Amino acid sequence: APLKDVYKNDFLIGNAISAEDLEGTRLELLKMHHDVVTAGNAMKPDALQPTKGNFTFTAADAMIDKVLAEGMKMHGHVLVWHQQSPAWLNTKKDDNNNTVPLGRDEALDNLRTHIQTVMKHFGNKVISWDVVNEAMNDNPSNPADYKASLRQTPWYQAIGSDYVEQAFLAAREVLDENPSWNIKLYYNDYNEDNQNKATAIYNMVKDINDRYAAAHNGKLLIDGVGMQGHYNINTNPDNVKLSLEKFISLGVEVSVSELDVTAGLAVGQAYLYAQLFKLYKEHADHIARVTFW
Ligand SMILES: [Cl-]
Ligand SMILES: [Mg+2]
Ligand SMILES: [Mg+2]
Repeated sequence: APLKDVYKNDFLIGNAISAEDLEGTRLELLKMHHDVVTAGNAMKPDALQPTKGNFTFTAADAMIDKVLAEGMKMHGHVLVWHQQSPAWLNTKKDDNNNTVPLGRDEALDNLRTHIQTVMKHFGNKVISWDVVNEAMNDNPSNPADYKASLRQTPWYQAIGSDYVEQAFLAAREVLDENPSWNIKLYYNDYNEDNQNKATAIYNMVKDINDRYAAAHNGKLLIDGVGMQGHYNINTNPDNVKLSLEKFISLGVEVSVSELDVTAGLAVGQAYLYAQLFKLYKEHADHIARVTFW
């Protein structure tokens, strides 16, 4: 029995792939088991805009056209990240070879231009975008203050703590101009079963959604939270439940975006995969997708 068939009414079953998937023997297993795919590398910022104004969509287009041709859906990953993201977006070299943040006006223009050009280029070919990935520190000591809990990445240093909201606003504008496109906008993070981090993420989303909702008659700016699901055989499943119930109470949908269970035994994986799938089935009304990496 394919996972895809077992969870048909519950959630999409997904996989992360590359170009060499999609060929011959790998292609038939892909389709048999999965409804949705995410490109592992091909839609990241370094692959789509490697120098200023120079968008390179050929390889990504080829991949997405083939996935669509094959009857599967595509999840877009990722518009904004501090890894695999070219320096010119948010920094420059000063006179003495030191890399320094660009000003807020210039970096905000770059941020908005990258989000919007990418989202418009793919249009309705994706079912969802991870607009922002991994913006929160690990184990933040003060999750009551989400802005103080943000990782101080290059976007943060150029724009400040409101770059997350601005990124989602840039993406939301694209969807408002193109209401025929059915696309959910996600915020994505890992170690979501750390209760301080889940709390900081929940407070960030709630503050950003609330202010938006109050100005736009209850519409969400952030549609989804993605739990990456980089778990290990010692991952406590009650922690994953607390976090999931916490994200559900924001009225967002939830997805599991990069599920894998590594060592701290095959048996220990099975223990945890069953506890997780049990928990998902229980909350399937709120979970859109579960994707393995
Ligand atoms: Cl290319
Ligand atoms: Mg569901
Ligand atoms: Mg490309």
